Amino acid sequence: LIFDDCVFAFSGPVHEDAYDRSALETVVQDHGGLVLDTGLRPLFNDPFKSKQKKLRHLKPQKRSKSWNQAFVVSDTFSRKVKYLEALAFNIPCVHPQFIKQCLKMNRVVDFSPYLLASGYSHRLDCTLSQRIEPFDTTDSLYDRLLARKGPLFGKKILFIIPEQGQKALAHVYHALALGADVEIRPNVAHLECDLILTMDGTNCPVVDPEWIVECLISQSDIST
Amino acid sequence: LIFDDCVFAFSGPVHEDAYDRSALETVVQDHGGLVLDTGLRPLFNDPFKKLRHLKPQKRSKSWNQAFVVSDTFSRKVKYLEALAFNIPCVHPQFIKQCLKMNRVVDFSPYLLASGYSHRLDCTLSQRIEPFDTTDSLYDRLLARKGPLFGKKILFIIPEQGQKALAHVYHALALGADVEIRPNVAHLECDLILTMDGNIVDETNCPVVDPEWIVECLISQSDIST
Ligand SMILES: [Pr+3]
Ligand SMILES: [Pr+3]
Ligand SMILES: [Pr+3]
Repeated sequence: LIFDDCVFAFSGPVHEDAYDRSALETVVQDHGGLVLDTGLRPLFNDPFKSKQKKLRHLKPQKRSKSWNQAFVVSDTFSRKVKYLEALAFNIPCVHPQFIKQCLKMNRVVDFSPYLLASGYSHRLDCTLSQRIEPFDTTDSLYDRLLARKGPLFGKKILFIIPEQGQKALAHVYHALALGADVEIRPNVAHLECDLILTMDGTNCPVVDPEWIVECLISQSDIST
Repeated sequence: LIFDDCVFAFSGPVHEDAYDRSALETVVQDHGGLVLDTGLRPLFNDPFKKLRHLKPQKRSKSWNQAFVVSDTFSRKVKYLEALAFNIPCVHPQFIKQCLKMNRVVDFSPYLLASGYSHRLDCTLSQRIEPFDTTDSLYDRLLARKGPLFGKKILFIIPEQGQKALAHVYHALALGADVEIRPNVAHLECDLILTMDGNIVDETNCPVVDPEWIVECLISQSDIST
C-alpha cells in the first residue's frame, strides 16, 4: 500500500473544483493513507482542554507515533484553516498532482516538485517559498514534531483578550504551534513580556494577528 | 565587509519601483559584495564554444555564496538562470537585514517562490541546497547534478536564435547532455526540443516546447516522468 503511514488533510479548493477532494480522499484511503477531515490538529494535544489561560507551546499527541508522513493538499496557496496549521507545523502543502504521481510510480515520491508557495507576504509584497524539513525514515511524526522548535521558540507572548473569540483562539493556537508560550490576559498588568498581541482593543511591544501570518508564511520571527 | 564572499545579481524590479536597484547595487558593493551585471553565467564556462553539462570556473572558488535579488519571481533570464543553477532568488529585504545585523543572515525567510506553473496552475516553491560555509561556490556548483542529469536532448534549430540559446543553456544547467542538429532522424535521444517550428514527421523521442524547460526550472524536476 503506497500511502502506508501517511496522514493527509485536504484544504480548499481555493478556486471552484480545481481538484476533486472526495475522489482523492477515497484514493488515499484505498491505499493505506489516513485522512484527517478537520486537519492536522489531532496530531497535537488540545491546548484549550483545561480552558486554561497561560499556555505552553504545543506537544505532539500519542497517536502521531503511528505515522511518519503528513501532507496538506491544496490546488494553490491560501490562508484557510488547514493551510496555516500546516505552515505552523512545518508540514508540506502540496499540489493534488502529488497523490496522482505517487500512484503512477507505485510509491511515495519526493513531494518537492509539488511543493506550493507558502503564501503572499503583504509586508514584502511577494510570494514566498515553503521550507520543509525532509521526512526522516527513522522518526514518527511524533519524533519529528517533538524535536521541532518553531521560529517563535522560546518567545513569551501576552495575548490580550477581553464567534470572534474563536478567531482569537486560532491566533493563539498558531503562535503556540510556532513554538511560543502564550498567556491570555485582559491587561498587560506590568507583566514581563517578549511580545504583546491584540485583536486591537506598554513595553514589549505590540502587534496584530497579521504579524502572526507573516511569521507563518516566512517561517521566521519577523519582529527581528 | 559583510558581503566580501557573496556574489549578487539583480533582476527587475518586476513591478515599477518595487525596489531601488541602483541603491541596492551600490550598498552591496560598498559592503564588499561582487555584483554581476549580466547575471550568473560568468561563474561557468561557455559551453557554446554537442558539449556536456556546465562546469564552474576557477573564479567561483573565490566566493561561497551567491544570490539573485528580485522583488518577486518572474521569467526574466537572470531569474531563470538562478533556478537552473539552484542559486537562491531572494527579496531585496535580505540585503537590508544583513546590514541591520552586520552579518550575512539566513536568506531563507526571504526566499521567493520559484515561479508559476501553467501546467499545475499554481505557484511553487524554490528548493535550495543549503550553503555549506566550508565549500566555495566552485565546490557547490561542481557537485550539483540537476533534475535533468542524464537526459539526452536534441535541439533542432535552423540574433533571434539567441532566445533559443537561452533554452539550450538552461537544459545544460539543469544537467542535461545536449546535441544541436537542424534536423533528425536517426539518432539517439530521449527528448527533442523545438521552439514551435514543428519538428520533422517521424521521431524516436517526444517533441517538447521550451515551456517544458521552464516547467522543469520552476519545479526543479524532470517533468515528462
Ligand atoms: Pr573572504
Ligand atoms: Pr521603470
Ligand atoms: Pr519608476
